Formats: sequence, structure tokens, C-alpha cells
Amino acid sequence: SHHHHHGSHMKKVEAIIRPERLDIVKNSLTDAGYVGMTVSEVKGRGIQGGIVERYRGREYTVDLLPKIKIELVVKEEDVEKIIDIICENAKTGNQGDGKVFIIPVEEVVRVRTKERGRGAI
Amino acid sequence: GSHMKKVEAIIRPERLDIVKNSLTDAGYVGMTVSEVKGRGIQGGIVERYRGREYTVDLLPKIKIELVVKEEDVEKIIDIICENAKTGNQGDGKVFIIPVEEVVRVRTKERGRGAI
Amino acid sequence: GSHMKKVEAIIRPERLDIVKNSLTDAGYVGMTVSEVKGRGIQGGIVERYRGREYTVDLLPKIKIELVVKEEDVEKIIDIICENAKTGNQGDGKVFIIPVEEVVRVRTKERGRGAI
Ligand SMILES: Nc1ncnc2c1ncn2[C@@H]1O[C@H](COP(=O)(O)OP(=O)(O)OP(=O)(O)O)[C@@H](O)[C@H]1O
Ligand SMILES: Nc1ncnc2c1ncn2[C@@H]1O[C@H](COP(=O)(O)OP(=O)(O)OP(=O)(O)O)[C@@H](O)[C@H]1O
Ligand SMILES: Nc1ncnc2c1ncn2[C@@H]1O[C@H](COP(=O)(O)OP(=O)(O)OP(=O)(O)O)[C@@H](O)[C@H]1O
Ligand SMILES: O=C(O)CCC(=O)C(=O)O
Ligand SMILES: O=C(O)CCC(=O)C(=O)O
Ligand SMILES: O=C(O)CCC(=O)C(=O)O
Ligand SMILES: [Cl-]
Ligand SMILES: [Mg+2]
Ligand SMILES: [Mg+2]
Ligand SMILES: [Mg+2]
Repeated sequence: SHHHHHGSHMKKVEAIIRPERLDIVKNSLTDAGYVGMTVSEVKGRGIQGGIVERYRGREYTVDLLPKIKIELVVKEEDVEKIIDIICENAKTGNQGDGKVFIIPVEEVVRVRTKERGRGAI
Repeated sequence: GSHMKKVEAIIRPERLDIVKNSLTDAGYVGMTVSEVKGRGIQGGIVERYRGREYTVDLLPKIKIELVVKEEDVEKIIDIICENAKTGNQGDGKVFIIPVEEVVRVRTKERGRGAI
Repeated sequence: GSHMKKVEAIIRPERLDIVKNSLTDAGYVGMTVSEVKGRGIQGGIVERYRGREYTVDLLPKIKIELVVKEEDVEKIIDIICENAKTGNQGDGKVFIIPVEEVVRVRTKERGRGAI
């Protein structure tokens, strides 16, 4: 017995990774056919708030570290494969390896031709 | 809906002033500019040296971001495309991303009046 | 909804350390910082040389991005505004952008627990 009770299909993959994993990540994405990408130099910290460096028996926090931002605007159906590639290639087994954010994209336009939408990705 | 959007455009470094000035002339002034590298669908360019070839797969580009009233987006797309284009692969790409809220730091004004 | 958002704020370079420390003290630590240039609605500043005026239409700024749990957005807006403001045009702007998914690279943990 039971008691009665009361799209664009486009996305932006924004990932922060270590500088020394950029070429590995880029090459795996390229090999898989996910080519269009924008890369930025950034600084960051994750939930641990940076690292501690020692000098003359004293600890000093370094609360921003060099990182690389990659952005790929993609067809929605490609997001999970790209997440997988980024994670597999960026990981090293150490805190600081990176984070991926998925952000909606409502429109894409290629400048040269004014093509719009998924065909412009 | 918020009726605000973010226009994120990647253009050639030599078209930054042209595009910025054209936007300004049309009254679309608030903007954030970043130096980036990138490649589009062709995966870069091929450079020749000493009988060899090398693919340069990230090239200098400029990112402009304008957070704008939604009803201005198409006009801004048109200005960016007209002024960034050169007829050559690599001219750029424009992305439109939703923005839910905007706050001006100095006065704490929020929404479309803070654009 | 995902109940996750991106706080993207542009602030003065000389207010970064103050803002970052206040965010840290409130427990909002994960953050990405970029060097950018920008102008707001006034279109830059005027610099004088030999009694002539010249427009400087992009100035150095700092971008901070925090991807956060939605329930923290208003407090973070408050912190950024209170710490970044100086009473002068140019103090900054905050944008809130939806985030549909977050993944921690090292472990592949996803969602709000990965923030
Ligand atoms: N919530 C967040 N918002 C914005 N940027 C972030 C966030 N979390 C991480 N980042 C960026 O990603 C980079 C790498 O983060 P990191 O790998 O340290 O994340 P984490 O959550 O601390 O995981 P881990 O325990 O593996 O270190 C940071 O230096 C920062 O640039
Ligand atoms: N899908 C994408 N995601 C992220 N960034 C992109 C994407 N496509 C292009 N970009 C960025 O825009 C810049 C210019 O792209 P580009 O003009 O080469 O695009 P394209 O699709 O290859 O078109 P074209 O055939 O005109 O060259 C790239 O170098 C990169 O920074
Ligand atoms: N609509 C916008 N889109 C993108 N970036 C913006 C926008 N408005 C401001 N910015 C960025 O924020 C920075 C600071 O803007 P600013 O504080 O001058 O805003 P404002 O609207 O002109 O307010 P104020 O009257 O207090 O000066 C700019 O230099 C630019 O990097
Ligand atoms: O970024 C690193 O390499 C270590 C620091 C870290 O994991 C963090 O600040 O969250
Ligand atoms: O960016 C360029 O100038 C040429 C290369 C290009 O169009 C691309 O990589 O897609
Ligand atoms: O950014 C500054 O410090 C002053 C200029 C300004 O407020 C603007 O261009 O909107
Ligand atoms: Cl974004
Ligand atoms: Mg960490
Ligand atoms: Mg191209
Ligand atoms: Mg201003």
C-alpha cells in the first residue's frame, strides 16, 4: 500500500591546470579532435590556500601560484569526453592539479565569415 | 531573465584598437581586455626553417569582454565582426554567455544600471 | 539549478591583497587571478602633456574569479564591494555567471563538493 503524498547545446569548458601539463593536455585534446581553444596565464589557489615556504626556521604562505587557464567552447555532447581528457592528462596525484568549470554559451560567431551557432565552433 | 549578457570575443592583436575604438564610437564603452594565446579549427600555422617545418599551435590573440544589456548584443556582434575581420583564417570568434547580476563596486548599484 | 555560480570581479591592483585577505578570512579561498586592462563607463582617463590632453582608454586592473556555492554569492559581493571601494570612479565591477558543473582534476569529484 502507498500513502498519498503532496537550448543552444553549446558550452564553455574552462579548466585551470598546471603550467607543466599544458602541452600534454593540449596534445591529447588535439589528437581527439577538440582543437578550438584559448589559453591564458593566471595565478590561483584552491581550497588549501596555497603552499608554505620555509626560510631561517620560519614558515611563509605563498597564496597565489602560477597556473594555466584553457577555454574550449564546444558542442554540448562533447563536454564529458573533454572533461575526461583534461582530468586524465592534467592529473599528477598532487593537490593543485586543477579544476574544470562548465559554463553555458548561448551563441558563437566566427568573425571571418559571420557563421553562427554550432557550425562556428 | 536578467537581460544582461557577456560578449567574450577573441580577435587579432593588431585589431584591438580598431575594434575597441569602433565600439566606443557606438557607445559600448565598458570592457575588459586580456592577452591570450589560441588556435581555431586549423590548429595553428606551419613555419619553415632550414628545410624543416614546425606547427605553431598557439598564437597571440586578444580577448575582449563586454558585459552588456541583452538588446545590444547583436549590434555589438556586428561591430566586432565588421572591424575584426580581414578575410583570413584566424580573424576571431565571439561567444555570448549569460550574466545574472552586475554590481558597480563604488556605489553598489546593481543590474542594468550598473552596465 | 546547479546552485553554483562564478563571481567574476574587476578591481584595482592596489586593492587585491585587501580583497583576497577578506575573502580568505570568510572562508572563500578557491580563486583564480588574472592581470587585465579595462575601462568603465567613463572611457578611461585624461593625461596632460605640455598643456595638451591625451586620453588613456585602458588601465591596469585585476580580475578575480571565484566559483562558489550559490548561497555564498551575496556575501561575496558584499565582501568584494566593501574591500575594493575607495570612493573613486574605477573601483570595479562584479559579474555573476552561471556554472553548470565543477570537476576537481586530481580526484574527479564533481559538483558542489568540488568547489
Ligand atoms: N572554486 C574555485 N574558483 C576559482 N578558481 C579555482 C577554484 N578552485 C580552484 N581554482 C583554480 O584552480 C587551481 C587549482 O586548484 P586545486 O587543484 O588546488 O583545487 P583544490 O580544490 O584545492 O583540489 P586539490 O585538493 O586537488 O588541490 C587554483 O590554483 C585556482 O586557480
Ligand atoms: N571553439 C573555440 N573555443 C575557444 N576558443 C576558440 C574557439 N575557436 C576559436 N577560438 C579562439 O579564437 C581565436 C581565433 O580563432 P579562428 O579565427 O582561427 O577561428 P576558426 O574557427 O578556426 O575560423 P577561421 O576559419 O576563420 O580561422 C583562436 O586562436 C582561439 O583563441
Ligand atoms: N560593462 C563592463 N563590461 C566589462 N568590463 C567592465 C564593464 N564595466 C567595467 N568593466 C571593467 O571594470 C573596470 C572598472 O570599472 P569602473 O569601476 O570604472 O566601472 P564604472 O561603471 O565606470 O563605475 P564608476 O562610475 O565607479 O567608475 C573597468 O576598467 C573594466 O575592466
Ligand atoms: O597549487 C598547488 O600546486 C598547491 C596548492 C593547492 O593545492 C591549493 O592552494 O589549493
Ligand atoms: O590564428 C591565425 O592567425 C591562423 C591560425 C588559425 O586560423 C587557426 O589555428 O584556426
Ligand atoms: O579606472 C579608473 O581608475 C578611472 C577610469 C574609469 O572609471 C573608467 O574608465 O570608467
Ligand atoms: Cl565566463
Ligand atoms: Mg588545492
Ligand atoms: Mg582558424
Ligand atoms: Mg568608471
